Amino acid sequence: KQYPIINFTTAGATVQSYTNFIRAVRGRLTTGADVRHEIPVLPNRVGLPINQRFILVELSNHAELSVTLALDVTNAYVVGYRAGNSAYFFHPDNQEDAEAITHLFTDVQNRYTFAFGGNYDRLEQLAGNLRENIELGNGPLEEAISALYYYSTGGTQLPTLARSFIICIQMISEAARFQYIEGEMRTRIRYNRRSAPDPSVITLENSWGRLSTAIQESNQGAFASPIQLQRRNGSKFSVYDVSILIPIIALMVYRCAPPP
Ligand SMILES: Cc1cc(C)c(-c2ccc(C(=O)O)s2)c(C)c1
Repeated sequence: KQYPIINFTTAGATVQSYTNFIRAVRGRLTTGADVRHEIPVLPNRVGLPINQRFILVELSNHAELSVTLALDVTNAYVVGYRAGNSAYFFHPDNQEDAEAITHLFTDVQNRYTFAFGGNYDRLEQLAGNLRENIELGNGPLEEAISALYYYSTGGTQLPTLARSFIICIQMISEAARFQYIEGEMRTRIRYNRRSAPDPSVITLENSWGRLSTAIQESNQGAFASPIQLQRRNGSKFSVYDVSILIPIIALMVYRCAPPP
């Protein structure tokens, strides 16, 4: 089965090539049909044809190594990847997702399913480091592509693999979900400055599902409960309404149908 493929290379990467990549990814994740308070909602998992379930991100680096990440269109999240003759999948949450991933990389010679899921809690434990201690940028991405590629012949240990997934997920999935995080990566690429995400980034990533719920359930734009987020300096602030999120969040996971 063929899914839509978006290419990115770290080789001669610019602010514009990274931006064109992330815009292409958002374009393929959304039908455009569902928009709540100006923010697009990803397709509902329920009833979604398998032929429309995934998109593929092909990543190449200066070493001319390529890996293809599979993203689930329902949550923009990485479900697995291919490196040459091997494909690797996170442990699916449920039997429906276990069945869904049998449709990815169907021609690959070797298929592997990890015992662990792709959630940050587990990936941080395998990496031996939190996201706040893992640098992001074109350099970390170049390194993550090599690490993912060389897992296929065991040239990569599990902690380095896990760190590589944390880099890829943030620079692709989280950048697609948030204009703010795309902006943080664009600043790194423009000025050639690798750095770990600050608390403003980590708390947005943490809150994505909760912000998606809060916006979609909202009393015509206003939240039932205040979501707590962090400033760059790590101080906590409360978000009561959708207006402050429209500049920040690009995509939401489907929670419920639009209100009456
Ligand atoms: C929803 C939302 C709204 C705003 C204003 C932000 C910040 C943008 C710059 C910040 C800083 O300089 O500390 S904080 C975030 C991270 C999320």
